[PDB]
Amino acid sequence: SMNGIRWIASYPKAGNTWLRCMLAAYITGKAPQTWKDMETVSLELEGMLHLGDMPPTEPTKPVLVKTHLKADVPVLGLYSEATAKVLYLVRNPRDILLSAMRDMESSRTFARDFIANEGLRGGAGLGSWPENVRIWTESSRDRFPNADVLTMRYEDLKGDPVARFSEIVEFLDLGDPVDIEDIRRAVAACTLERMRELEKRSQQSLSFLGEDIESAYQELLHGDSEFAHYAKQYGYAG
Amino acid sequence: SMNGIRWIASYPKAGNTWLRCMLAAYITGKAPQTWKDMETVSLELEGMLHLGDMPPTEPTKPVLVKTHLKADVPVLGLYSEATAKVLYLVRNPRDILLSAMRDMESSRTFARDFIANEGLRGGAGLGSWPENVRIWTESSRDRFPNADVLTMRYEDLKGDPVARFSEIVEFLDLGDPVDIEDIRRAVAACTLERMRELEKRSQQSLSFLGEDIESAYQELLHGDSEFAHYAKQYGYAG
Repeated sequence: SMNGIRWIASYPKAGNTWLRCMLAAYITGKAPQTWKDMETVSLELEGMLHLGDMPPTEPTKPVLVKTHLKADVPVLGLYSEATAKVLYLVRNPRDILLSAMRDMESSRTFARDFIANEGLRGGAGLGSWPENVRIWTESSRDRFPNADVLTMRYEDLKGDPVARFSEIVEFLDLGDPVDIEDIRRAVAACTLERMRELEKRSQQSLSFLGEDIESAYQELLHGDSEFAHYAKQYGYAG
Repeated sequence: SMNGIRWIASYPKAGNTWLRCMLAAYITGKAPQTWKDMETVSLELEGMLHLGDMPPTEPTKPVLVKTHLKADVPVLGLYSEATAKVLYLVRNPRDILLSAMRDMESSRTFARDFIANEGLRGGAGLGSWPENVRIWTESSRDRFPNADVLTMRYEDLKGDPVARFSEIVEFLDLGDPVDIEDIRRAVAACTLERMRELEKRSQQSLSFLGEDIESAYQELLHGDSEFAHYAKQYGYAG
């Protein structure tokens, strides 16, 4: 559709933020200097809800909302009809794990938790990694019957940002035709250093944790679990 | 009404929890041992929303929900028709301030913040103290046109728990007639020590901060501010 909700959905640390920076820069025309800047272009569902706020259930315009919640949580139900687009980002779960921790004893325990849970524990509306990936990539067209769905790997976005981001922008159908030079500008606006300034201005293998831990991950990764199923599917496992 | 939402609303630390313990014990028949126990009897709106969950917009039974959000936040709007009762607890703002901090430099700054904000900063859907008190005690019958409203001081509940809590239980209209002996049991189930075990098992004047700070509070308290208006109204000021 043209009017309606665009979900930028993903498991935490799956590239969501970086994308929100690029979307902010592409649309506003200027590179975000703080997080507030990004809020101009896209909302955080969890943030809104934290304040008893929520996105428009009947939107007169395109609306970009980020969330990490599973698509089946009761709140998302409210937007069954109003949702026009679903963008889902996937990232290598290992990279999510490492990312989340950022004191060996402290980390290992965390790492252990992650492996035992196949993800993060917010909590239950977040689901495990495979849970979140499955629901969004497979059940979205059910939960949002007016929506087009697009799934992308963080890694792929990262390897060809101009190509992939233009695809994303095009998919989102924001009303104007995509201009590639804007795309490049937007990619450049959210460089690693830039993302670093954002953090600042707003304030491998698992071997180091121990081979015992790498081992445990590898078992999960190649085992018979749902986690192992979706990892393999997105080229994160053998 | 009989079916529908019962809000247990208040500013944070205004007695809400203690009441939820008594309600849990009155209803289940046993003293809560953890917080999960209380969730049996009453829900936390913020908690649910945190998980993308939410209370029933069309409830087939009486439903007790706690919240600290202002009654006018967009999310509460969803329950305009379904709300049957509003219980609002008020507490002495000074006691809320002290309560919230629980390292002089650390506290003073906090205290200062509080005074400058007339309350807490979650954030904006929480509103300042006077904001929260005003909206709930005055605008409730507007926002929930099928609801009866009852406001009570934490202090009064504390001074005559059996009398006040029976009033509360009666007001809530949970379906069964109030039995006083149950009331006493429920009060006894949530003694100070008991409340202490709950914390554990689940894991004055502002002079000490400095006379400069007490002074600042006193100015707020007797000044011309909304804060000062509602304080005076509930007997917390001169």
